[PDB]
Amino acid sequence: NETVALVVEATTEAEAKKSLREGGLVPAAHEIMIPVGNMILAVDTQVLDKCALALAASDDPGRWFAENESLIHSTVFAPVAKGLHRVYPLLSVRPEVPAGYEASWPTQDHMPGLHLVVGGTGAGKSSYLASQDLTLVIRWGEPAERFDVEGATHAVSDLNEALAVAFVMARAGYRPAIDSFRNLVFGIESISTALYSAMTAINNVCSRLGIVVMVVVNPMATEAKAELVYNNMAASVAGMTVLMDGAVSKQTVRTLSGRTWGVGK
Amino acid sequence: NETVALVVEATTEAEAKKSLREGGLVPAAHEIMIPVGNMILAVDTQVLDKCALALAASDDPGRWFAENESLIHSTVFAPVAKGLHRVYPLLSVRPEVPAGYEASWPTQDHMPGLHLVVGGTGAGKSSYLASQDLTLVIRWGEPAERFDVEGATHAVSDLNEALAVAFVMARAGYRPAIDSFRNLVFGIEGISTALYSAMTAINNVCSRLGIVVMVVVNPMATEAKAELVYNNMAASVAGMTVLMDGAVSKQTVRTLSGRT
Amino acid sequence: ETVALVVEATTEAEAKKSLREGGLVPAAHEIMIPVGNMILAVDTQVLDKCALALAASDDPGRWFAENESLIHSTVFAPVAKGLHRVYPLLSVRPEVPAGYEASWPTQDHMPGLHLVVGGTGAGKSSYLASQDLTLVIRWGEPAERFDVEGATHAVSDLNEALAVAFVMARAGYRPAIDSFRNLVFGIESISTALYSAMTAINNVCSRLGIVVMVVVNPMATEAKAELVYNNMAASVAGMTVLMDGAVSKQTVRTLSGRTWGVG
Amino acid sequence: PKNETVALVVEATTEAEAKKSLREGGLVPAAHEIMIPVGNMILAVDTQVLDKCALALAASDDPGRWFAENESLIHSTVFAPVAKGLHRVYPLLSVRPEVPAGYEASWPTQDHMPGLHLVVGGTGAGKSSYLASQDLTLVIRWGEPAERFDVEGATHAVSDLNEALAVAFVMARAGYRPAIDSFRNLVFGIEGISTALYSAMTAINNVCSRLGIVVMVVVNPMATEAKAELVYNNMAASVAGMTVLMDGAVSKQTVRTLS
Amino acid sequence: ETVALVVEATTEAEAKKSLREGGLVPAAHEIMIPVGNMILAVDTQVLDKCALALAASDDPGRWFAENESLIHSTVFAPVAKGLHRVYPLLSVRPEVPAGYEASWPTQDHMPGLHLVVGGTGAGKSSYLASQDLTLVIRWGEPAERFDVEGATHAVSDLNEALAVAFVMARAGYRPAIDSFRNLVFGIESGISTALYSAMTAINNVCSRLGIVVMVVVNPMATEAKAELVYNNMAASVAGMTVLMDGAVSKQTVRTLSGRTWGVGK
Amino acid sequence: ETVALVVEATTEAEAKKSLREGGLVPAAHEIMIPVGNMILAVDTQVLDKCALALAASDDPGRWFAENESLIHSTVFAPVAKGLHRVYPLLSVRPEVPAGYEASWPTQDHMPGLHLVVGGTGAGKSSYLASQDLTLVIRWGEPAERFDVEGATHAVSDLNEALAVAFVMARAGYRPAIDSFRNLVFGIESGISTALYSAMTAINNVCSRLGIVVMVVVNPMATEAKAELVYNNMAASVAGMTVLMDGAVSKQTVRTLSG
Repeated sequence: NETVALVVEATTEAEAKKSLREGGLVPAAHEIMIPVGNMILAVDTQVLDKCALALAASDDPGRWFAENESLIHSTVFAPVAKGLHRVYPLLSVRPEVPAGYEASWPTQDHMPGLHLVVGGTGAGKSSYLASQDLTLVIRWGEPAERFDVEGATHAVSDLNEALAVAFVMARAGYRPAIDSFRNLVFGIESISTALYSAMTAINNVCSRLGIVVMVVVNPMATEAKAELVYNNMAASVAGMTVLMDGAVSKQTVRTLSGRTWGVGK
Repeated sequence: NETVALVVEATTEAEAKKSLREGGLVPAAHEIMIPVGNMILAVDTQVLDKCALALAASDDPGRWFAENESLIHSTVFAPVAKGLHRVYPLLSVRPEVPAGYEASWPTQDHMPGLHLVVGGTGAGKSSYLASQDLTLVIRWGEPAERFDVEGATHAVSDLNEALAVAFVMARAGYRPAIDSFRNLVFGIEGISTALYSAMTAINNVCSRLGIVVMVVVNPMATEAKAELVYNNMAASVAGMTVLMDGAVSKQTVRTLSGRT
Repeated sequence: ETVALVVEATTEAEAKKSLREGGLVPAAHEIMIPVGNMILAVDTQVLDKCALALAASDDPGRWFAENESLIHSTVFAPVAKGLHRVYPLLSVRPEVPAGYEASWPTQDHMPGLHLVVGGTGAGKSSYLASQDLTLVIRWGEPAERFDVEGATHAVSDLNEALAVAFVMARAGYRPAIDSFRNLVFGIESISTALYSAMTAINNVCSRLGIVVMVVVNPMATEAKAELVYNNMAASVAGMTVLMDGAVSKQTVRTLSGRTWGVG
Repeated sequence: PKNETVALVVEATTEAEAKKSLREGGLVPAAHEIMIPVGNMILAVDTQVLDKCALALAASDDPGRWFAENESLIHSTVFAPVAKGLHRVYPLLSVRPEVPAGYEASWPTQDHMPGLHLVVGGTGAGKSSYLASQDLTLVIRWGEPAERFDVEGATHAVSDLNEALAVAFVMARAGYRPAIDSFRNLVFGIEGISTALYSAMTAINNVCSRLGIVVMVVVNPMATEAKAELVYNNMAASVAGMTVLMDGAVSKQTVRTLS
Repeated sequence: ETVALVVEATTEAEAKKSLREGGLVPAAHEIMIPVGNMILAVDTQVLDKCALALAASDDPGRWFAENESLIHSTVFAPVAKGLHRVYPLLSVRPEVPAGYEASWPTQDHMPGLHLVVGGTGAGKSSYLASQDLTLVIRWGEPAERFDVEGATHAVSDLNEALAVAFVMARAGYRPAIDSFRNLVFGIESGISTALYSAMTAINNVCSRLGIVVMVVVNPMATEAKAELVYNNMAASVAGMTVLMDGAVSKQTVRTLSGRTWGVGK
Repeated sequence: ETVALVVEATTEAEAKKSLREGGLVPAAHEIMIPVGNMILAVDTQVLDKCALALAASDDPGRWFAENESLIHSTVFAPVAKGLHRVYPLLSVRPEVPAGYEASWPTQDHMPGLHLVVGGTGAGKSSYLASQDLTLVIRWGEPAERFDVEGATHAVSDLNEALAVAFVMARAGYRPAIDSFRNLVFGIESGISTALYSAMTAINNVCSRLGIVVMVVVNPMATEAKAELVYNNMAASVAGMTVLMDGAVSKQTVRTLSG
């Protein structure tokens, strides 16, 4: 099979042992669960590898995503079965790196995971992305602007599509950025500590996949409370770059050999 | 004759695959989902264009409007299926612009989206609207005034109707405004962040439709935080005009040659 | 024709019926009133039957006690659960009947609510006595001498209170509600849901072309008191503020413009 | 039998069943049923059972013995209807402010409106002490730790709000003088104090008003002693009479009268 | 005669059965105990049966271990869901059995709870060693030396902590419970007022049973709010002892004849 | 045997079955573990089968690698929904098995948790490297160099973290969990008292099993409230080591000598 169950979930033990795609409660070997707030998502790494080969084969990345909505919705989806929260208590994603992983981008020996580009409104976050040699920017949760008609972009509607597009692109060897996680900052309630654990979750999926995804985050903190929040975000992900008035004031990165620190301002 | 499912929703995988209109969980090509707070509405762009074309092509567009209010209103509805929050997590609306879009109103090269007219009580908002040469003010969630009885006005009850009339009018080439988003401010909960993403969602529906809709918003903000609210609201929408004691005190707009 | 109380629509055919019958679609003579997380409905045809029957008798007070079953049919709470989803952020549309005229509470007073506001001891009873009311509808306040002696009708819930005021005002009589205390206490997180609830009730009055005077003690701090009063004023046709027995402030939306009285 | 028991679990699922009494599992009160909203709860008093009890007590040769023998019947005066749509059907429910014809009173003060008479104050203010002066028939003891008095006084101990209201209503209709010590579980159980406490007391006050009785009730609102005056004013704004105690003396008495 | 665990009344005839059988009406020998948003029940008929068996046993500690089943039948949580509606604002009624006498914990001590109160390190558990207790019931505390060498009985939940105390006291023994830490932590609403009503409820069951149960309680109050919290606690129970630096700094007890007070440093 | 995932007890006869089978009554070898509003269960028979196979194995290393799935199944979450009601305010019995003795982490250390506590940067992972551990179990932390090179086992949820720690320690090895970060974040209400009772619960399971498990906890407290928090945590567990600026600033331990 290749479709995702949307409304029929397991009611018997036999059904409960099937894959998340088929409405059961047990991930198949190629399914990875991604907890985000009170939601649970799943990535199917077989469909992901099939999409990554197809993408790298085509003569247009932007055009490929627009005409393959259906495989994108098989790549990352929200399992229908309701007992997942109970069966996997305090679920995270396990910190694990594929063998032979290498990276020169965003920085040398960058651990796979998330690289956050953070700062208040107007810090220069989008001007920062435009100098990182992205293949395209995945646009999510932000009001349409000039860049959306002129730049190398692909617009998405929900977190499944944002993650899926970033995953397929990076597995095909391209460089994605997501602009932005605004809806995750606003959507996760009761700043919430669940935001930090969602970021570790999404980080460690990129880590298991051997990729780095650049992600813009405006955390909506006070000056007073900006330092707290930035230290907690840093402790949650592979890399974080703080922007202030166009320039990097602070950077922290986990690498394959240790850690690197950046102080500007 | 194929109406909107109000109570029966998909129980099987095969029903789950149908359109939101029919009670499934998968948008049809012409359905756009609109997340507002914890609500999910849907615009049917085929019903939308049907209505907008009948309006823009009429010899008497005012009469066609009057005779088809119910049809116009059915353009936006609330899907019945319950798992939509799960299937489309942290839903927003795609930021994209139709090919060949151009605009002169409310300013030159205005990005499609919302244009917010903001301010506190008495700042002169209704006086600013009378100067924008609008076709129609859609009146929602405000107490009946003299305007509601003798102005170029159309009164609605809920958000479905308010967006529907704004969408149809603007697609038919007219200039609509909504007075006001009062019930979003009060109904969604120094103010609720869900208000900002609701405005981005509605902004991007307009952006996808290549239209501009002008909307009145009283954020009901203390004078301290009022500057920070207005900045958060500007970062959510295409354009915003602040009023302070009868005068335009600020205007920021994103355009097709760069955000002024 | 009776109001459905437990059986609601479970099929699309049933859902097309009126609110009275358990459906999700208002008949032409049904108007929905959103109040907090509640949705009520007024049946304008039952309202008009009641308003004619009440104008026939000589005793407005006695008619209401002997017809509890008709007013519970005038304003009721629909049983169907999906109304919140189907009518998102519901309000009531601001519209006016053709040929509406009013000399009371003020000249050309827009139809809607007239709020009489003030804290405890602010002069409320005195002010209603000066407005030549048919009778005061009493709701959610402790019984006092006035309930024994004065021209009153005592109700229990918000349906009854709106029903009685509606039938009275359409029958030409002149009602006041004392008070919206349970609406101030029952709608909270005071909640901005209180302001939209009064806009809703206000525009129901304007669609029926009536004015209903209503006592409200929003009961907030002096500091935040004037901010609350302005928000209430922005929600309704008219508002009168009492303090120390005297009218401190009045705002009225009129058939021409806006009236600002300040004492 | 079948005329006197309350639906505990089965509620109306048809329109014919919904039209029956609250006792029977329906959603429309009988002529003799008064709904009492307390917080998010809805109780009901059956005035017909209440008057059975009050008359048999007031007319008995030995009212003490009749009480002792009919406690379970007395307690069944107030109950909690089983039907779920009541909150929807009766939005923002209160109780009708209304006084029977020919009501007169001398206690607790001359011409005291029917309703609640609150005895309020902080921990140790002398509240239970002040009851000994009001020359009472019975103190109904609810939600308080057992003490001497619960062994040697004119007391009736109860477990829940139904029983407490039931005994106070029956006693006061029989012409006696009851007091509830106390509404502590009202204050705790209803979420500086909740406005729902104020509307609860108005509701219970207006039941007493409709029955032409006065019931004396002890209430410690647990207020900070900065905000206490504001609280005491809101409580007095909700009931017929209020008496505050500080350090063992009456420091304020406000009472609504038939004049 | 066993405890219904999952099947509750669905007919009126079933609803009139006892709490044990899944009904909504206590038998004559059943007392409901409301605790927070929970409702427990003691079966005084099974209680008396156990107190006779325990009294005729050599080893109290060893008897309790071999009788988990009789204990779970002595205090339990009824399965029927409508109890909160049927019994609004439920408490336990204050009444005292005929012919009740007490010399312990003090002379003429009212039946009820005797609270041993303090902050961390106050000497609470050392005070217990001087009250000359049959056995300490250990609940919700990390295991320590005393659990290996001491006269203890370890339990897991509030039912068995109350049951074991009830059976011991009714058989003439002296129970202390160390501690009510999980009430303080478990009961929500500077501490929750529902804690005070829970203590009154448990107090008055003890009262109705004609027993005294000693209970260690750390209310976790800021030193600001300590005298207020202690005063609310004192007003909720028969007796309370406050410890500071190993010594009794405050005491209050309701007796059969009046009130007693103690003041230390 | 296999664990009931979706079908729970509907009759009194089913309700009396084990937690594994969808019932509401623990078997003799099932210990319930309340953690926040969750209730887990450890099956000590599966636990001891796994521990024995590890401890008896010629190459314990490859037995672990080949049997991860089964080890993880040592701890599960019962499907029966009435557990909270039936076991009000659930904790774990404070008991110690007979003949328990311990040389590590300190001499005569009570069985239970040994918390390694501090703020970000305090030096905790470096203190783990000095404790002579068999395995660091990595849970809820972003992937690091350590997760590529070190003596490490990565897990996804609290069931797996507890199961690997229980099985390793029962087999005679020294496990540590890095870290309880998702307990701190996930059990909410300067922090929820529920975190403290969760640690006592897990602590007493370790006590009943006669083991010590070392756990890293960053409670994310303000500098002011820090000492108060650290005091509350030490009151909840067997042992606690506080780290500041790379060094051990405090260590309290409950002992058999006591």
